[PDB]
Amino acid sequence: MQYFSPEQQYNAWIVSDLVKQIFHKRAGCSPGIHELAVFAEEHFHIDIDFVFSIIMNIGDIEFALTDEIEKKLSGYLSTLLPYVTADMFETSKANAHAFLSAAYHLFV
Amino acid sequence: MQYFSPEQQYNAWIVSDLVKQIFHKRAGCSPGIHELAVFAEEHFHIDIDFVFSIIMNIGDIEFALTDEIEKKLSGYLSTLLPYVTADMFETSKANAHAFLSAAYHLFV
Repeated sequence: MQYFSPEQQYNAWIVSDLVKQIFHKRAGCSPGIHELAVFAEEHFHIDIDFVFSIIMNIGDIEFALTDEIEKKLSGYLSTLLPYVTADMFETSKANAHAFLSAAYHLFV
Repeated sequence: MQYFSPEQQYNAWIVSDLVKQIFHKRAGCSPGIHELAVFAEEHFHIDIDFVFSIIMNIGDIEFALTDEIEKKLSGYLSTLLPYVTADMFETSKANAHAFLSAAYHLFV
């Protein structure tokens, strides 16, 4: 069981929420755990496996460092930001802190 | 975003860990987020989607109550317990508390 800081869980959670809201905007309702997963891979080449592992701490990963586990999550951010508005962003940030209960730093 | 108590996240996390360790016993290494998922459905008729939602709080569910969200998770427990030993159990219990940092009550 590898250790992942709350700030790491935070950024990882945003990714999931950005891509989610992007789903619930395109579709009318809201995603499915497995659904949203395929949606983040085929549409944004995002690796949900990696992302969920960081959150739940379940499962291991290869590039398990810090500088890496960052440029990777941030890479996803930059990829989604363009398609999300201000509200969507703030909404996911709120939900993240709500899930982690302190302010955290967003990767890049 | 539905609310799920830590005690709910706890039991939900055990399920994932029991089925996981059962995987890393059968296979030599350790699961994959998506892998372990199929493994819990085909081998134990366990609904990982439901379980993960409770943990990460991501995604919604239908039978979102308490008495229900219990007899369901507990149903999974009883299903896995038979195949797990004492160490495996204690190991998952420890990892759970480690992920939630208090002692919690295990469903049935």
